[PDB]
Amino acid sequence: HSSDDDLLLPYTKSHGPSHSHRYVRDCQPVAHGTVTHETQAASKHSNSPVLESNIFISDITDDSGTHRWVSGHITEVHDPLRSVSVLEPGGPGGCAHNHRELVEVTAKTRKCLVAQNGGYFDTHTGQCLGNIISDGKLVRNSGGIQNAQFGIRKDGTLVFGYLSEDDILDQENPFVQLISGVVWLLRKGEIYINESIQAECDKTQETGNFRHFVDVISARTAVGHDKEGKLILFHVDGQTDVRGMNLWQVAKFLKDQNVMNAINLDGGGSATYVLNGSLASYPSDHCNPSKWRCPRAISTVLCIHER
Amino acid sequence: HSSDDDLLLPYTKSHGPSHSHRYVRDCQPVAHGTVTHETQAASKHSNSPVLESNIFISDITDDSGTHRWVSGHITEVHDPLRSVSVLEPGGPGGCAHNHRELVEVTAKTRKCLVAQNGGYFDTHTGQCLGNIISDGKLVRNSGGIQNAQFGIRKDGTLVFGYLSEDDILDQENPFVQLISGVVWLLRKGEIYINESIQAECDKTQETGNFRHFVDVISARTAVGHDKEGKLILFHVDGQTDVRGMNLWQVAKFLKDQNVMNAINLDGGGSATYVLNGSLASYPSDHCNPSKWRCPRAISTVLCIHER
Ligand SMILES: *[C@@H]1O[C@H](CO[C@@H]2O[C@@H](C)[C@@H](O)[C@@H](O)[C@@H]2O)[C@@H](O[C@@H]2O[C@H](CO)[C@@H](O[C@@H]3O[C@H](CO[C@H]4O[C@H](CO)[C@@H](O)[C@H](O)[C@@H]4O)[C@@H](O)[C@H](O[C@H]4O[C@H](CO)[C@@H](O)[C@H](O)[C@@H]4O)[C@@H]3O)[C@H](O)[C@H]2NC(C)=O)[C@H](O)[C@H]1NC(C)=O
Ligand SMILES: *[C@@H]1O[C@H](CO)[C@@H](O)[C@H](O)[C@H]1NC(C)=O
Ligand SMILES: *[C@@H]1O[C@H](CO)[C@@H](O)[C@H](O)[C@H]1NC(C)=O
Ligand SMILES: *[C@@H]1O[C@H](CO)[C@@H](O)[C@H](O)[C@H]1NC(C)=O
Repeated sequence: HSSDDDLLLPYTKSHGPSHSHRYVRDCQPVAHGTVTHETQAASKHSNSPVLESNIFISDITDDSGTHRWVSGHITEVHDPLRSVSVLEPGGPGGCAHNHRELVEVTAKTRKCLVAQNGGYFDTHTGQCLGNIISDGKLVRNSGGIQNAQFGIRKDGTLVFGYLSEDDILDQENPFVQLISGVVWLLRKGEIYINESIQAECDKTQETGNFRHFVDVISARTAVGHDKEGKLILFHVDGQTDVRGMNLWQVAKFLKDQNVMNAINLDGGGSATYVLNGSLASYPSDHCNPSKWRCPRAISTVLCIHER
Repeated sequence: HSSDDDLLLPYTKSHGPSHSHRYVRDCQPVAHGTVTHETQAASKHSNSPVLESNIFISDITDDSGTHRWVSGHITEVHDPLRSVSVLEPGGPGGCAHNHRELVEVTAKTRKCLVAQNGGYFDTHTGQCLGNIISDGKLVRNSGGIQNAQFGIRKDGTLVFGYLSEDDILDQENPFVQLISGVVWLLRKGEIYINESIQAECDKTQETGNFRHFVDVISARTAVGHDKEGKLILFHVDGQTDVRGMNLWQVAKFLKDQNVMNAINLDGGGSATYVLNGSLASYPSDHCNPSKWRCPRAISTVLCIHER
């Protein structure tokens, strides 16, 4: 569909770090003890609408003193357990076929009110990446790859952070939704990017390219939660090294929206915001072969649907 | 609905100029003869889709040498006669009730594939402005107010330019759609703003405010056609004196898109692009009372619907 020309790649070769969850615990800062994740009971506002979606057009400043206009959406979800779903591309079984699909197409399979692009994927093979649990079904076990995680448990517990392979296979209170990103933006209402860089990039990888992935501006998406337990979906349009935000700016932006924990999902040309099946953002990838903009065929999708 | 705080008003009092169509004809350049409008047989591609919608994100330069990013939509219509409709706000009878309504609401009354804000209106009273013909019904006769016009005739003829009161009341080949804007951007593939300034503003209006309305950057919408007879719908997001384009920039942009004739419709906080009933642009008005952005309650709507 698109030319795939706005690539925002955190890893030059193999996705994710090579070291184990135990290593993440050992390098993690003393302030957090030995637990490498955060939990929050999801809100249960059964008397509210499913969601509230807001458009922002904001003036962002960076350490250079430079000002930039940015535009995007913040989406608040009032009953995450009953309305949030991780979808495979195109429908159930998509990841098994290395299928890539537009967000709007995947979104129409479940009548999503708001849908955004989800996790990372191989742009050459279409292979899905990270851990994936869709509507209680386990879709992909990364094998303990230490990337920022977001999941919902059967009892409504929201989960953010780093999870071991055994964490996601637990049957006592099983995950019903699970998706992986890259970089833990906020932990306990504080910026956590430096810690993420140490945990999600290892000695055998070039930390420079990864730090550049963190520092460069581009289109970005993120998911988090607030003090009330509502789920926060973040999206900002951009183009790598031209428009949008870097992760430091996203973290500060969300921190000033009372977001307590959030992880960064796929961005660049993948960032998409679909409103009721209709593309409602400006993607960065050029079309094949025009200079028009085209949304990218991506992998998993974050869907917010009727309860 | 919105705070209505991004106002882009061409006239300080009343609306339109006071001089007659005869006066406009006499000032027109000899290169165009004595006819003050352009015609084009609408395309009849019954074997094509209804429309094609494209997103642009373009680098615009102004006489200051400064570069700015702009984003919006170009929409091509393949059977304008059977798929394009001028709608009253909220539905038939709206203009008589000084009703204002969101584009998405008015658009859902006719299952519009693409809908944009249409003509100008009084922001205090809700009064509709200009000539208005909706689905063959005459809605409002301005009385010969000389503003840029766009209309479709019963036999498919697309009409752009300045029309006398008798022109629109003709029954030989009656207008089935008609709407009024402000400023004729392109005539015969050439920029026509200078001529429009002479025709659509006279001494009884604040000429300063009008020239500022032309020169300032803001959100803008426009409608035009190409040699193939397709209808071209233009929209660019912005905010008066901060983001977007001025009419000089809109005109050049369309001229480089093989547009042959085009007029400027309502802009600023009114500029809206609704895709299949879903808001698919970033409006400029702030919400009441948050700092989020809200679409504006407007008057007439340009609707592209099933054949
Ligand atoms: C349509 O009308 C245009 C004028 O309309 C008004 O201005 C606009 C911007 C609105 O405000 C509108 O509401 C007004 O009614 C008219 O624009 C003019 O077009 C001519 C071309 O024929 C341009 O000529 C060049 O002028 C510059 C000077 O401009 C600079 O300095 C002045 C200082 O007074 C500033 O006001 C301007 O903003 C600029 O900063 C000359 O430097 C230039 O000559 C030099 O360059 C050429 C080649 O590069 C050489 O050959 C020369 O020897 C010189 O080296 C041109 O003479 C003029 O700038 C422009 N005016 C404005 C304000 O932009 C337009 O031409 C009309 N269209 C038609 C088809 O007639
Ligand atoms: C993160 O580390 C970088 C230098 O490596 C620098 O911005 C600062 O020391 C740290 N900032 C935060 C917010 O942790
Ligand atoms: C979503 O789109 C469908 C078809 O485009 C429409 O019928 C439905 O009303 C929309 N949903 C909402 C909540 O407006
Ligand atoms: C628009 O809605 C119609 C339903 O009438 C649907 O058939 C079509 O696929 C939709 N197109 C887009 C781009 O959403």
